[PDB]
Amino acid sequence: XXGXXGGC
Repeated sequence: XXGXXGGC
């Protein structure tokens, strides 16, 4: 997941 493919 990771915030929608890049986020945090």
